[PDB]
Amino acid sequence: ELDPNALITAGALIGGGLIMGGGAIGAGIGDGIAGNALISGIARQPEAQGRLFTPFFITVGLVEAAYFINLAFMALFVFATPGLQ
Amino acid sequence: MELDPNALITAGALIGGGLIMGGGAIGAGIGDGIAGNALISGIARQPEAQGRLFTPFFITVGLVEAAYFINLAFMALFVFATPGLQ
Amino acid sequence: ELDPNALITAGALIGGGLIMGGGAIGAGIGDGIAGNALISGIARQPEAQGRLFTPFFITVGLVEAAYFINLAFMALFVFATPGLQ
Amino acid sequence: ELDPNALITAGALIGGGLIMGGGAIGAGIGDGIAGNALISGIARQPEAQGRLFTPFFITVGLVEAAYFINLAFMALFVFATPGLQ
Amino acid sequence: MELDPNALITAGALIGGGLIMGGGAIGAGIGDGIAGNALISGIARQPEAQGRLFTPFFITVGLVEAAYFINLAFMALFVFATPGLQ
Amino acid sequence: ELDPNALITAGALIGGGLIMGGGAIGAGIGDGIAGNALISGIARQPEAQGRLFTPFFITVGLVEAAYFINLAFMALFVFATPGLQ
Amino acid sequence: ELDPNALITAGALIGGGLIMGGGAIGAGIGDGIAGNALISGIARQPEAQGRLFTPFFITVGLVEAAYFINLAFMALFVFATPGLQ
Amino acid sequence: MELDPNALITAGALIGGGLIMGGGAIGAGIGDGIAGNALISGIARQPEAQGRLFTPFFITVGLVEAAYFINLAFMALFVFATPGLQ
Amino acid sequence: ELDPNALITAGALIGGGLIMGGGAIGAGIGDGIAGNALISGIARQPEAQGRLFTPFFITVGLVEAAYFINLAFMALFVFATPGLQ
Ligand SMILES: CCCCCCCCO[C@@H]1O[C@H](CO)[C@@H](O)[C@H](O)[C@H]1O
Ligand SMILES: CCCCCCCCO[C@@H]1O[C@H](CO)[C@@H](O)[C@H](O)[C@H]1O
Ligand SMILES: CCCCCCCCO[C@@H]1O[C@H](CO)[C@@H](O)[C@H](O)[C@H]1O
Ligand SMILES: CCCCCCCCO[C@@H]1O[C@H](CO)[C@@H](O)[C@H](O)[C@H]1O
Ligand SMILES: CCCCCCCCO[C@@H]1O[C@H](CO)[C@@H](O)[C@H](O)[C@H]1O
Ligand SMILES: CCCCCCCCO[C@@H]1O[C@H](CO)[C@@H](O)[C@H](O)[C@H]1O
Ligand SMILES: CCCCCCCCO[C@@H]1O[C@H](CO)[C@@H](O)[C@H](O)[C@H]1O
Ligand SMILES: CCCCCCCCO[C@@H]1O[C@H](CO)[C@@H](O)[C@H](O)[C@H]1O
Ligand SMILES: CCCCCCCCO[C@@H]1O[C@H](CO)[C@@H](O)[C@H](O)[C@H]1O
Repeated sequence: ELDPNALITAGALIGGGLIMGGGAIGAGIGDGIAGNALISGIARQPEAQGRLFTPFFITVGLVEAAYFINLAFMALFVFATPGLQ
Repeated sequence: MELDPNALITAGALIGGGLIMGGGAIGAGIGDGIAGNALISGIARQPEAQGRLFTPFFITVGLVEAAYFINLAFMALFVFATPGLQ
Repeated sequence: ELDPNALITAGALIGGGLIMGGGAIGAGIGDGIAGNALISGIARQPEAQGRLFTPFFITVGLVEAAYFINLAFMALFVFATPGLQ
Repeated sequence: ELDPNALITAGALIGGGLIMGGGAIGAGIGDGIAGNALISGIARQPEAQGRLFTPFFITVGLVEAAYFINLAFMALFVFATPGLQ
Repeated sequence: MELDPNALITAGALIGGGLIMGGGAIGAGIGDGIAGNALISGIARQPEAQGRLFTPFFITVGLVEAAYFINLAFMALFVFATPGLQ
Repeated sequence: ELDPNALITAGALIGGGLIMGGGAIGAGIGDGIAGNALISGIARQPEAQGRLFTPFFITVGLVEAAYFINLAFMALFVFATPGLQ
Repeated sequence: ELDPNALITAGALIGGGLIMGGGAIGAGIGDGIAGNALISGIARQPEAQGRLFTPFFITVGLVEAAYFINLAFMALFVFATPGLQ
Repeated sequence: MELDPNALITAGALIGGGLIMGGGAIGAGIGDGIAGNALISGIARQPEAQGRLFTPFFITVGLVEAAYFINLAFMALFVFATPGLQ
Repeated sequence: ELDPNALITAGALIGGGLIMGGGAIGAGIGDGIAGNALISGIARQPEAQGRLFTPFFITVGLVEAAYFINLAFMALFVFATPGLQ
């Protein structure tokens, strides 16, 4: 006993998992790489501490936009599954 | 037990759409973090730069985001207008 | 012999595993990259220790947010599976 | 109830998604890494802007060639599926 | 031909547990190698550091290993106490 | 209704997608990393601009060889599928 | 003709493959990155050759611990499969 | 509906061969790009080197390519002589 | 029509492919990263060639150990499949 939505919903959960698994790879590594520059810049140029946070937050904003746009589509896949029967 | 052809096709479409956007976010998050790493370091080294660094930064981010959003458009095709649906 | 929730739960477990596998890739590598800058920065200048831990912990907080938001959605997938019949 | 093209088209969509997911990982990260050198190079020496955009655009052209050759084969897989019955 | 519901659920649990630990080791191996890269370089540059480098090194490795072992705990949940088993 | 080649062909398209998805990850990131050195070298040593292109094209040639050998095997998988029935 | 353990065992081999495939990605890249620092440190500071091996082996030990703990769980999955019927 | 055992085995072989070569090209493309990055930078810094840099470059590329071609040989085994075919 | 070993062998081949795909990612990238330090080190100081090959070959030995231990378990999976019926 199966029904079509069992297979569609399984596909939706696997697809949603790929969306969020990739989002976290991009966000964790992209934010780490941005922070690496912030930390090194402050070590090299202490007086710049305050001004380095502006390009840092621009960068984190871009990185997090990918994470949260992915999250929104994961939510679509698993709560409003396109093609559900 | 009941399946139909579109149950399998739609499951494949969702998995494929998920691969498209999972890979898009890996490329966008890491590419934008690497571009921003250089912006931050460049401003730390040459604070007077700033102005001349944001043009190359925006060109780089534009290229990275183009991959993200072209992928997003094809994810949308896969899941809202699946090619090969029966 | 199968039933619809057997296939849905299998998809939920694979999807939850993708979510946490990607979370740990982003957290382990992003935290390592942040820490690389902290360690290098302190090596270059021992008196900067305090001032470097602040951007380090901001970076780690961002990286860990990805990890734990993913963990929450893994828990949703496997304990309150969206689409279970 | 299934037919052979249902399984073939499912495989084509998964395969097309792998092609484009890998294309974007290579394009986003390769373009980011190229741009990192462009930005750093201009920071070090503002008068080098023109001369650095030339190798940058050569690099981006190579990276984008991978992306768009992959995109063409994704289109082959999902619109003119090889092996469709 | 005989399957039962738990055959499918347990196969999904094992694949999911494998993803959890495969990703955990990718993050732990590369994160710990990157942390150690800085420890090694820092000692090459400032051999008298040593002492002051091991505290940031251990904090970094502790964070990386926390991801590895939290993942391991959920792999164990997935395969020894599978949620949703019938 | 299925037939054996439906499953074989689905496998071939997924395998071909893995081959090209991995090829583009390797090519986009490898070419970006090669170009990063080209751009930085020209920034550091402008007079070397012309001579840096020789090791650059050797490197890109190696990277692209992996991409195109993969492409050839993807073509084999999906147009001349080994094991087709 | 299938039986439940055929599907469980297939899942166990795929899960074991993911465990060891991820372990080798982490170990090969983590050890390479550790060795990069060892080689560069010796190039920069020849007299330090002997003392750099201590932090190097600490680092490799951590990296290999992930590899071999993964190996042990792969062995569990494929030789003492949890949930086997 | 008709399947036979080799349809499933051959589908697994093709997916497995694809993983082998997808991973081979990831390792070869990025490893060769990283090796070449050092060759290019080394020649930028020490143009008179050149000669002494190509031996370590070729040893490194030889190691990277060995992984690529050993993988290729096993992909060929998987898909042209599948172990376990019935 | 199927039999249990058809599904087990399919899982073994996918699992063996994961093992070798991950082995080559770790070996190619880890060896490239080691070699990057060797090449840079010799560029900086040609007389250090001999002394840099020693840590290079230690690093490569570690990286290759991951590759070949994985290769051995791939061979176990596909030639002496654990759980074959
Ligand atoms: C939706 C796309 C948003 C991209 C980020 C843009 C944020 C604003 O970027 C601005 O650009 C200026 C150049 O005129 C810089 O000098 C400023 O520091 C910066 O705030
Ligand atoms: C969630 C994980 C956080 C771990 C925090 C461990 C405590 C680190 O604490 C740090 O110790 C330094 C001395 O080494 C001080 O100079 C810093 O100000 C302090 O933040
Ligand atoms: C879950 C996200 C955790 C990270 C949020 C951290 C926000 C920190 O905010 C920052 O604090 C700095 C302290 O010096 C200031 O210099 C900056 O101006 C300020 O933006
Ligand atoms: C396909 C994406 C290409 C984007 C190109 C954007 C235009 C960049 O144009 C660049 O502007 C520089 C000044 O900032 C000039 O010095 C360079 O010569 C010029 O190429
Ligand atoms: C799709 C591939 C796009 C990249 C192809 C770029 C080929 C550029 O070719 C290069 O042009 C340089 C310009 O200074 C010259 O210095 C080099 O000698 C020449 O090889
Ligand atoms: C199980 C966790 C093991 C983590 C590695 C710890 C190995 C011992 O680490 C020791 O720490 C000292 C600080 O007191 C350093 O000065 C020594 O060089 C080091 O041997
Ligand atoms: C099939 C394997 C091809 C590997 C690339 C080799 C390309 C030729 O490499 C040559 O090696 C010389 C050393 O004698 C270098 O000095 C030259 O710059 C280079 O052209
Ligand atoms: C398993 C792959 C190992 C390849 C080893 C190739 C031989 C490299 O041999 C190296 O040659 C150098 C000169 O270039 C010598 O200075 C080194 O001492 C020597 O180890
Ligand atoms: C399969 C694993 C291969 C790598 C094992 C290499 C062990 C080398 O051992 C090292 O040899 C060095 C030579 O200078 C010494 O300086 C170190 O003290 C010693 O620990």
